[PDB]
Amino acid sequence: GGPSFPEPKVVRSQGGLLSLKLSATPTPLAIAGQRATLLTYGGSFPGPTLRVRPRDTVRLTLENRLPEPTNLHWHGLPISPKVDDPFLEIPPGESWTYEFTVPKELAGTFWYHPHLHGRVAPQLFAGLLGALVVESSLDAIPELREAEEHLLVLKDLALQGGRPAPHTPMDWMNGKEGDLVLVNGALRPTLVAQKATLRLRLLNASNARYYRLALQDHPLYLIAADGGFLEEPLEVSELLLAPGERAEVLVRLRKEGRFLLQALPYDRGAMGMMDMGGMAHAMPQGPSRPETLLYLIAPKNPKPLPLPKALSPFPTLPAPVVTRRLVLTEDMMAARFFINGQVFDHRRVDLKGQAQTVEVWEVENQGDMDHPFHLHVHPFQVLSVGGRPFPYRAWKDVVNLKAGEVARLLVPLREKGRTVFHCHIVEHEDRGMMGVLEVG
Ligand SMILES: [Cu+2]
Ligand SMILES: [Cu+2]
Repeated sequence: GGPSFPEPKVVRSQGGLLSLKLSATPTPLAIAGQRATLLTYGGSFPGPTLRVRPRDTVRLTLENRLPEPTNLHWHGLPISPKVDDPFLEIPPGESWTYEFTVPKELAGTFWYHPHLHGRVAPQLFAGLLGALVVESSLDAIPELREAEEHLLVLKDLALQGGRPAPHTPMDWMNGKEGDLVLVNGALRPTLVAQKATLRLRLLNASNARYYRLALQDHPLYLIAADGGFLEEPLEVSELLLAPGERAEVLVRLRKEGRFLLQALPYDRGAMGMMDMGGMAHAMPQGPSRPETLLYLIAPKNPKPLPLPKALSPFPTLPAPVVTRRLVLTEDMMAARFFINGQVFDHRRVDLKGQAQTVEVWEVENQGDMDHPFHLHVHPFQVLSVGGRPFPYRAWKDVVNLKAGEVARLLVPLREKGRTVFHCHIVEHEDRGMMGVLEVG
């Protein structure tokens, strides 16, 4: 219908159930004017979008048709770590059925991807990822109902010989970024808007690339973070999305025209090669070059909707019972990454907490790179970074830490069981930067 825009196929719950068999398989596909064989869920890159409502039952059978073992992480879903099991291994040729109920208060954009320790970064870079959208009753208010909605999966790629490029020694240190900077698997698509207000769900599913998002001539109005709505729209001139983060923004198209959505230059502290360089700064890579992500064409004679005056009030959380300190460190040349001086050991429990309590977590980046900290299973509220207040109230599950920054997080502990926390530059996770939390 009308102009086409590349976007993943959507699978929706029906009568309160989303039952779906999803195969993880090598798949030859068309991509950026060539043919490449990626690893995909459901024969597509990105994988299919699962769309559900609160209280729905999800029954996803993952069919491993890969040459190596794999599993799934249900990124951002506050469900049982016995379902969202970071230690599970599904051998090649076997299947596993994940069954869970969507929590009643949940809303926003989530995603799924591999979490088999040691193999995350190659598997995710090869194409294995998809989005999960939880609908909200709030989507029925006129200021959002009549917006034109789209998912934008931000995911870069690099190809060599018609397959995902191999990880190099520098990739294990810096995280791998690709030369093909894609939106929904397409190179610089064009979105011909048919409404003047857009609602864009944004997902950074890249291994390591950061997207400093800016739309030409337009602010963004942030209405949702990783794990739920803000309390009211927040206008920003630009929006930094670290790996694993999601956001939902409203765009209000004022004038006709063609506007670029760009990822503006951002320096995440990646390191370059040789120790010599010209004479200035020798071996930091420096800021990313700007990238055009997509072209946005405004409709004829645009008149946008008013912004909603309110969204979702954020629950007051109880007083915390424990303070934890988690210090991130790195040894760049060995490409090894630590939390409180240790690398991940799946046989080691690093933190022991109580169900139905709130903790404060102080996460300190004592490295020189940005590290985006992710905690499975338990969404958190960011109170402050660097001793200054966070700009909004919303559930998050990834918080970006620049070099030297300390984040203070309010972490309500929900489901019992053993789960993990890790950097979501997934190369760093594979090379050490993960620990184990047990709730009882
Ligand atoms: Cu994730
Ligand atoms: Cu990291």
